[PDB]
Amino acid sequence: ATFEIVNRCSYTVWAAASKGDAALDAGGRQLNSGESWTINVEPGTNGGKIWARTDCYFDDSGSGICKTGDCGGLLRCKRFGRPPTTLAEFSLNQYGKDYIDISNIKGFNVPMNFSPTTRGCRGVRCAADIVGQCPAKLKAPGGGCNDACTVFQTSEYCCTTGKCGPTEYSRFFKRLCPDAFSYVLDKPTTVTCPGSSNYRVTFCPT
Repeated sequence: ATFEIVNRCSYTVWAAASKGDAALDAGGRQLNSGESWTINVEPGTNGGKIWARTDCYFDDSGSGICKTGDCGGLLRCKRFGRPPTTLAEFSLNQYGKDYIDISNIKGFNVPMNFSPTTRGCRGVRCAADIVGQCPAKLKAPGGGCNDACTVFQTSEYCCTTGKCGPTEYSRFFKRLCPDAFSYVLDKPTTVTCPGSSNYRVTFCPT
C-alpha cells in the first residue's frame, strides 16, 4: 500500500512511520512546509502508526532529539514515539479489509487528516486547536497536549484493568475531536476500507 504523507503546516515536521518493532519504509524523514513523502507499506501490516515530530535536531548520522514524538533519538524510527503524538493508526489486509483511525490516546501534537486516496470509505480528521485549549495539567512544555495516562499513571486513565470510563480529560479531547479515540475504551471511530486501499496523511490539513 502507498501512503503519501504531506506536511501542510507552516513549520517543518519530521514524519515517522513504524509498527513498533520495525520501521515502515525508511521510518522517518524531514518534511519542510509543503513537502510530500511517499512510502510503501507491506500488505498485511498490523498495528502501523504514522505521526509527526516537532522541533528536532539530528546529526549527520541520523541521531538526535525531538521535543514531541521522539523515537529513541533516531531520524529513522524503528519504535513508537514519545507522547504527545497525534496518531494515524492502521491495520491492512485483515480478512479482506483495512482498518484506519486517528487516536489521541497518546496525546496530541499536530493536527491531522487521514484519508483514503482510493474508493470505498471515508477519511477521519482531528484538526482542532487542542494545544491552544489544552488543560493546564496536560500541557507539555516541549509542545503538545499530553493524555492523562502519560501524565498521571493511574489505572483509570490508562485503563489497566480493562475497565475504565471516560474522564474529564478524555472528554476534552473528545469534545474537540469526536472522530478520534480519546481513551482506550472509547466507542470506536475506526473506519473500514477495502483491503489494499491507498492513503494520504496530511499534517495541518486546514
